[PDB]
Amino acid sequence: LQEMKDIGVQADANAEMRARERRDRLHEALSVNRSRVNQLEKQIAFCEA
Repeated sequence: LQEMKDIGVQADANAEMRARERRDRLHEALSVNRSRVNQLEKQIAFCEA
C-alpha cells in the first residue's frame, strides 16, 4: 500500500477503462491525420511536377 501511495496514481477501474479508450482513439486519430497530411503533400508534389 505504501508503494501504491508512492506511485501516486488514482488509476480507478472506470478511470482506467475510460482513459485507455480516449488515449487510444487519440492515437488512431493522430495516425490518420498524419496519413492525410502525407496524402495532401504528395498531391501538391504531383502538382508541382
